[PDB]
Formats: sequence, structure tokens, C-alpha cells
Amino acid sequence: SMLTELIASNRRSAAIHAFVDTGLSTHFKDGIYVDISELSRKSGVNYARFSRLCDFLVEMGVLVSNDNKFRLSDECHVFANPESFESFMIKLEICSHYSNAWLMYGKSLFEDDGKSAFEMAHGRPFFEYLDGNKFLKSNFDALMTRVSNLIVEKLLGIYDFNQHNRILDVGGGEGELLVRISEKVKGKHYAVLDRYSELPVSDNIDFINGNFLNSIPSGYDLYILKNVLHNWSDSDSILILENFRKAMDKNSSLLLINMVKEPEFSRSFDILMDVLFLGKERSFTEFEYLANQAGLVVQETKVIDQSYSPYSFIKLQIK
Amino acid sequence: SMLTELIASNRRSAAIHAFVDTGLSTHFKDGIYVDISELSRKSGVNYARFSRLCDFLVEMGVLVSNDNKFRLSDECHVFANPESFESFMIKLEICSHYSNAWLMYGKSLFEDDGKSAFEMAHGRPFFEYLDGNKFLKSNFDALMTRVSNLIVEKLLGIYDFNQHNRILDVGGGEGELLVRISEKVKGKHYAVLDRYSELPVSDNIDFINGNFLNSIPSGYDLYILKNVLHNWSDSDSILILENFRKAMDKNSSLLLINMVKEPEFSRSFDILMDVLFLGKERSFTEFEYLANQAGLVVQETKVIDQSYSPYSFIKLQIK
Ligand SMILES: Nc1ncnc2c1ncn2[C@@H]1O[C@H](CSCC[C@H](N)C(=O)O)[C@@H](O)[C@H]1O
Ligand SMILES: Nc1ncnc2c1ncn2[C@@H]1O[C@H](CSCC[C@H](N)C(=O)O)[C@@H](O)[C@H]1O
Ligand SMILES: COc1cc(O)c2c(c1)C(=O)c1cccc(O)c1C2=O
Ligand SMILES: COc1cc(O)c2c(c1)C(=O)c1cccc(O)c1C2=O
Ligand SMILES: [Cl-]
Ligand SMILES: [Cl-]
Ligand code: NA
Repeated sequence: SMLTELIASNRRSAAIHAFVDTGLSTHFKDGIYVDISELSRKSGVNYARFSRLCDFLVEMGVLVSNDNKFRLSDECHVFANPESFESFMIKLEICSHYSNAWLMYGKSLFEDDGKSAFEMAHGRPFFEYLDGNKFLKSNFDALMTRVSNLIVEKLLGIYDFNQHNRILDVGGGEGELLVRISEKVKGKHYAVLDRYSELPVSDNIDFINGNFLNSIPSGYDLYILKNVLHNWSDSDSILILENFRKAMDKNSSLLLINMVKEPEFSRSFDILMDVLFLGKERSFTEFEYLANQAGLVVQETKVIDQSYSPYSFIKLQIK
Repeated sequence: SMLTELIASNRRSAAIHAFVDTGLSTHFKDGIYVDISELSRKSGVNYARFSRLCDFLVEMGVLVSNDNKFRLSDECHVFANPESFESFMIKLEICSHYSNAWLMYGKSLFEDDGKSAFEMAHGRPFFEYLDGNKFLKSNFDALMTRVSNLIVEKLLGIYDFNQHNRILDVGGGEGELLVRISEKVKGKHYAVLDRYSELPVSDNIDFINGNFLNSIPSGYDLYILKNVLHNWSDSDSILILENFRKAMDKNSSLLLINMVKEPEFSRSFDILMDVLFLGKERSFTEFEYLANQAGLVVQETKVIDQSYSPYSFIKLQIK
């Protein structure tokens, strides 16, 4: 039935995890057709059992079959690359920590102590727990780095970064966005703020250990906040934007860059943000409402299409 | 994108789990339209956050939205009933035990110790582990009871059980099949063989502690083996059927009743059977092959329709 297969949606994620996490998918580079008999001899993977997984992956549209051999579909070519954001995504998606968070989601809907399903499962909020877990921190940071790399070219296209001199990326993680921007727009002052136990090192990037809930370093003419606000409540989002308004002078600009809620796209990410952070997906007008409450005004708006989501690009200045 | 949402398939299962496992779905009986504000007052569920889950459940087709109220779809009426097989399926599908089995699935494809992904995660094979885990045993046995209840009427319709005098259901679990058959077909000796520490009790039914890998007791004119062979390898399946042939005389009949592999249905259950049991789904032809190797021959075959799967009904006798 359609209902029992909907209940069993998890099996699709688990099948992809087995295929990608083992590195079996790396044998499918460059659109090659793989003979599972040959793959078994060199890799040691069970012929009969991996062939049955491949049949399920064909059903899913991950693999295509010809002459009893399997290739990756064009869409799923990314699974052959272990450095692809999709590879890091599947490693996190059904990991034990995420699974235990999802099992607390039901109970989390009845509590009002401001603890996410993740915190209920782990005893600390997501980013505080990641401080003590290499697997989660390295894979999450790697995922954010890959998606940052993918948006750079379009971001440099739609907005002229050459007009700015002092640039701070707030919650910029490993700093991939400004590292790539600094290679195209050379000779500016580039800074990245995040929570660092050990400072990253990269040519002409000033890495700052900080906390955007407490304070944003003042004196920059361009601030960037990319994919941060969806990890936070309305009240915490207003606090962050208030801290920007206090850091900014009349000539300063804040680029609020975020995946945006659109009716046509899936609500699944909105639920994941609830589970991990008590966060949420927001529309443009919802972001604008928070910014207006924080004492910021929209000067410019654009849409950036990415394969996986639409993005809101909102240029903010103090009222 | 389609691929990121395919990777995020687990979120669909986890959303349904939060909705059903909490008992929130029991407020949606008889296709009623629910005001989430009203539900929040009564149940104590967070209005805003549950409304967002309901938006995702509408996207999935689990809920239907009208006038900002939500009802279960006709197909998903079963979610309002905590005694439905779908309710028990949901409880097991993304439980910690299954999650940890799925996380070993990739690694299991590179080993030939004969340990399932489940055994690699939990240290014992499925049914041996269930002996010591009430959560898995109670919910698994409840699931099997519910799916047995749904097929009883169709079995009674397509086979004359009244022609037999002594009937043994082998691996019959809680004995629901014969409990229900005994209500319609009177004046028979009914027995159920399974792995029991303490014997179940039912007015019409004699429960026997046994092991179908070791021996099947003689002196029954009808034997039944329903939904057992998919938990076993081809070699173990032939051993089970050989033990039937040794227990049976020329006048004995064996009803082999099993979900059957048809090309038009999902391979997802085939992969679950690999993970839990190193089992598999089989076609009619594949079942007949095993029976023939065990020294049994097909007297009668029928296809039984169930909502979630087609079934093979095979009457077997000794050569
Ligand atoms: N209180 C806090 N102060 C500063 N950074 C924080 C923070 N809480 C979380 N973060 C950081 O916020 C980031 C969210 S993920 C976004 C990373 C990057 N801006 C990108 O778009 O790819 C993480 O790097 C996390 O470490
Ligand atoms: N070695 C063994 N001997 C007997 N029963 C066994 C067994 N190993 C597993 N079983 C039983 O096999 C059953 C598989 S599930 C099928 C239950 C029932 N026939 C139905 O169709 O609903 C379980 O009840 C399990 O306890
Ligand atoms: C597995 O758990 C995840 C937690 C996540 O936070 C994310 C993702 C996955 C993710 O795939 C993602 C993709 C694109 C842009 C993003 O911002 C994310 C993101 O944030
Ligand atoms: C979640 O774990 C499961 C393990 C299972 O073994 C099953 C099921 C679920 C199951 O939903 C099911 C449905 C119909 C007929 C069946 O035989 C099964 C079955 O066997
Ligand atoms: Cl600086
Ligand atoms: Cl309301
Ligand atoms: Na500061």
C-alpha cells in the first residue's frame, strides 16, 4: 500500500546511508555501469545482498539498471563524491543522535521549558553538545562549508561586495563564504565570528571567538548572517538582530541570507529545525517583521535559487 | 530538491511517529475536523509547533485541511485507532533498536559471519533478543496478531478448514489466526507451536513450546506456516519445510501462507527482512522451489489481496 510505504519512508534514507556511508557509491564515479560480481571481488561486498539493495535504489531513482549492471542516476552523481554536501547530509540525517532527537519530538510538543527534542535527548542544546562530539561537529561544519561554497558564485553575482571595505561574517563557521569571496574581491578586511575552542587559520581572514546572543563586534560596513536565524526562536532572532543594530552605524549594511519558506517546497526542514533547535523556516515578511522589531529596515531584497531551496537575500540598515 | 527530500525520507516516518506514538492521532476518530487550538487546551500540545507538524502531515497526505482545521485522510483513519496494525508498525519502524540495526546495515554487507545488521547492533539474532526485550516482543507480537486478524475472513473464504480435525499453526505467536478460525470452524483440535517460556491460554487452543528448526510434531492433518519463511535464509527455509515433510504422512496438508514478491510493489520490506533477519521476500516460483527441495509438492495455489501486500496461499503435501 501507499500508507505502509509512507510509514516505511525511513527505509529509503537507511538504504542511501548503507550505499554512501560505506563508500560503495564512490565505485560509481563518472557515470560508470558497475558489475556487482566485479565490485564484490575487489571490495568484499556481498553480491546477492548488495544486488537486492541496488534493486531498491533503482526503485528510488538513485540507480539506473542496464544489462544486470547499475549506474548512479544523473541527479545522484553527487553520491560518487564523498566531499559532496549530500554525502555529509545522509551521514547526519539518520545518525544515532538525530534518531534519539526524533524519538523525543512527540514528548517535546507537550513541554514548555524551551528545550528542543535534541536537548531532551542529549541534556544540552545542539551547538553546546557539538563542542564535545567530533562526529557531529566535523560533519555539521563540513555540510555548512559545502552549501556555502555552492552559493558563493550567485551571491557575488547578485550583490557588489567591491563597494565594502570591512566585512564580518557572523556565525560563519569554518569561514568558507568569506574565504571564497576574499579570492574574488581581494584587498578588503575580512572577519568571521563563531564559537571556536581553537581559532581557524586562513590567509587575510580574522577569526573571532564570540557569541552573537551577547554582542556583535562594531565598526564593520558589511555584516553577513547566512543560515543562522532558522536555528533560533522569534525572541532569540530579535535579540541577534538587536545586537546587529547596536553594532551598526547609519552607513553599515546587514545581509540577512537564509533559506525561505515557499508553499511549493517541503515543510520537512521546518520540522527538523523544531527538533534540533526549536527553530523554524520563515517567509520574507516574517523575517522583515523580526528585523522591524529589532529596529532594522529593508533597503534591498533578492531571491537566490539553489537546487535544494529558495534563498531570501535581505539587505538591512538601522531605522 | 527531490534528492535532498529523498535523503530526508526519515523525516516523514518521524513526523508520523510523533503524531501517532504520543496518542495525538486518537483525537481524529471518525474523520472529525480538529481545531488545533481546541486540541491544545485539552491535550496540552503546543498550538504553534503542532500546527507546523500538521502542515507537514497534510503535505504527506496523512491529514486533509479545510477552514484551518485538520482531519485524517480516509486511508489514514487507522491512525485514530491505537489497536490498528499501522499503530504498532509506527512504534517499531523508527524505534532505537531498528535505528541502530539500520546503522549496521552498510557494515553487514561486508561480513559473512551470518550475523544480521540487528545481531551486529544488539549481540543476538532478532527472536533470541526479543526473549529478553518486552518493548520489541510485545509490539512485534501485537503487529503479527493485527495482520493475522485482517486475513482470517479471506482464508476461511478460499479454503474449507472444516475438512480437517487436528490443526497446528507453526510459529503462530499469540495464536490469533486459530483463535479467530475456531470461532467460525467448530469441533476441531487447535494447537499453536512457538517459542514460549510461559504458555499462553485460550479456551479452544492448546499452546506448545517448540523449535521448527529442530522438529515439527506429527499427528495433525492440517499444518499452517504463515509469514515465517521471510525471517529465514533459503537453507533455513528448506530445513523448516524438511521438518514438516518428516512430521507429515501421505494424508497430511501444509498451508504455506506468506506475503509474496511481485514486481509492481516496493522492495523496501525485502531490505527490512535483510536487516532484521538476513531474510528476504520471495515469489511464488521461489517458494515452490524451496518446498520441492524439501520433498513437498504444490496441490493448490491462490493469490490473496491484502491492503499492504499480495499473499501467496500454497497447499503442500509430501511427494
Ligand atoms: N551563540 C553563538 N554565537 C556565534 N555563533 C554561533 C552561536 N550559536 C551557534 N553559532 C554558529 O552558528 C552557525 C550556524 S550554521 C551557519 C554557518 C554559516 N553561516 C553558513 O551559512 O554556512 C554554526 O557555525 C554555529 O557554530
Ligand atoms: N525456532 C522457532 N521455532 C518456532 N517459532 C519460532 C522460531 N523462531 C521464530 N519463531 C516465531 O515465528 C514467528 C514469526 S512472525 C509470524 C507469526 C504468525 N504466524 C503470523 O503470521 O502472524 C514469531 O511468532 C516467532 O516467535
Ligand atoms: C542532516 O541534518 C541537517 C541539519 C542542518 O542544519 C542542515 C542540513 C541537514 C542540510 O541538509 C542543509 C542543506 C542545505 C542548507 C542547510 O542550511 C542545511 C542545514 O542547515
Ligand atoms: C516495523 O517492523 C516490522 C517488522 C516486520 O516483520 C513486519 C512489519 C514491520 C510489518 O509492518 C508487517 C506488515 C504486514 C505483514 C508483515 O509480515 C509485517 C512484518 O513482518
Ligand atoms: Cl576585524
Ligand atoms: Cl489559532
Ligand atoms: Na563584541
